[PDB]
Amino acid sequence: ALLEICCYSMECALTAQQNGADRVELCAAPKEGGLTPSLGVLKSVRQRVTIPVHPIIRPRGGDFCYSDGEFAAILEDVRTVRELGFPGLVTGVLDVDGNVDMPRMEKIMAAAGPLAVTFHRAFDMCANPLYTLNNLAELGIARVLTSGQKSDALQGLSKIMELIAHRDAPIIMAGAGVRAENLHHFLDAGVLEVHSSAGAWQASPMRYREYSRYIVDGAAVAEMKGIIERHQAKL
Amino acid sequence: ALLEICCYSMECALTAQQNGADRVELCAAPKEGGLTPSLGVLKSVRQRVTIPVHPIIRPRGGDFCYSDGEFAAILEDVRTVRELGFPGLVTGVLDVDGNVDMPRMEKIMAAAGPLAVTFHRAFDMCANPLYTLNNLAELGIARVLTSGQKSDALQGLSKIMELIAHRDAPIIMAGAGVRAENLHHFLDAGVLEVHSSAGAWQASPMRYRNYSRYIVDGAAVAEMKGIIERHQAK
Repeated sequence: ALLEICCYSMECALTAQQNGADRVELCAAPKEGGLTPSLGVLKSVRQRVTIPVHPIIRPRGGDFCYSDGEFAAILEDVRTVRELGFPGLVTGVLDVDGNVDMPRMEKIMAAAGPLAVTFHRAFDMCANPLYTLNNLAELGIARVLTSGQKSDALQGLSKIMELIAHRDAPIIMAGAGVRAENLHHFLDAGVLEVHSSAGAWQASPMRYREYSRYIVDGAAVAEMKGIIERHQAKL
Repeated sequence: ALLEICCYSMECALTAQQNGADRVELCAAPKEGGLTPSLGVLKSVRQRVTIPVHPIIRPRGGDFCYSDGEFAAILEDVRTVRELGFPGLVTGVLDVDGNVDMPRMEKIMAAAGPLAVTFHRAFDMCANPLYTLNNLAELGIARVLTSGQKSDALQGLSKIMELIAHRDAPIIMAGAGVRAENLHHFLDAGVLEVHSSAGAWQASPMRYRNYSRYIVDGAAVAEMKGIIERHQAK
């Protein structure tokens, strides 16, 4: 299985790379669940990270029913990420009823060109999982990040397995709560790609008193990669 | 006094403008306290908003003691905002002892060029307010956003009035808790500029499920502008 690490900085992305990560999902604002990184961060990652990096395109937290103004920015960000040379990107747009907004997604796919597009956890808030998978396949989505529509991927494992079994659908990447302690569950289930934040808290260096920084734990990345390699060796 | 409204989207910035805002501080991620907006949002604003807009340059929430990696991004963001034609920007970097990081701020000023740089609430985390004002003046900082080093600007208004008396310092802009109900207090105090995030969390329009978006209150912006005008009129 491929190991994707969610990173909130260039340094974290580099740490993930040096510890075995196969891919990185690049975001900003962990308290928002991941927002589009600024151009400064995007350019920095393009110059410092060599493994595949897929930036998230999300202007704000909350739902995925974007206004025309927000969507205009999303389209520009897609074009920009493509122009900068990223191999893929992560995004997702839904209508008020939880259906994938096809017109909006088609516009995103057009702007993305040849990039490998990941439809993110908006999938976990959508109605009709199988029908949605079919629509995502129609759009040409490369993979879908999902927790099986549950609080965490492990709880939604049965769902995830149903998604993988579903014919004519993009790659299913398990995400949300995935860590070394439960990774084997997904590997045995046949999950081809896993997403983890390998999160850890870093104390603030401030002496005069700002809070802890959310960062990637290199040891955790290496540990998960070892688990995948050993599992890949047995079967 | 000049009215600056903190907006978290292009549409909110336009709403602020249409209701009398003199300037907009453009941010993303309200839950993080305001982070750098993506290029798409930046370009959108330059295309639609005419009043002065100062984007915030802040890679993450929390403290202002950025890593070398984060700082590299910050400088590129400063160059980007300058190249896009914004008239100013908002940022701030501190050391571990609560002092302005002069060596790094100097690099920011260099990259900023002619843009009017606002030092944000990192100011309220500094050990010595007066010495910090001197440092900001030394850097060429245009203005500083402060709550008088208190939970809210009203609580720190006596301190703000003291700071305003200090010559050769950046413009003092009161911020944190500023609203129509208490604006008259800052105006009477003689504050030259006020910063308000006049808005609220609007519920998501989603009708399906297996407080979602922070929007500006255009009516509040209009009300505050009226208060400012009437205060100056008679």
